[PDB]
Amino acid sequence: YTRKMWSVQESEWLKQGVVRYGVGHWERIRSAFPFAGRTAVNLKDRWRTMVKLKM
DNA sequence: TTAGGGTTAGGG
DNA sequence: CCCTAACCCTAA
Repeated sequence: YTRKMWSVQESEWLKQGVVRYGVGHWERIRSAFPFAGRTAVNLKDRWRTMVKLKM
């Protein structure tokens, strides 16, 4: 498997998920948007990465 | 099922 | 290259 960078839209979905359902509600956020090929753990890790990059 | 530490691969 | 974002491991 070849790792896949996060698109701007995927990151934006995740940000709106945190707004709508709260940090740590990763499985609810995943089901609220058409994430294709991202697990709830993937979202948790991406959020950590976005926090560090200030997004 | 998520939090947090650890791992690795691919792009800057 | 080699650093770091995208991954993995696992307690609770």
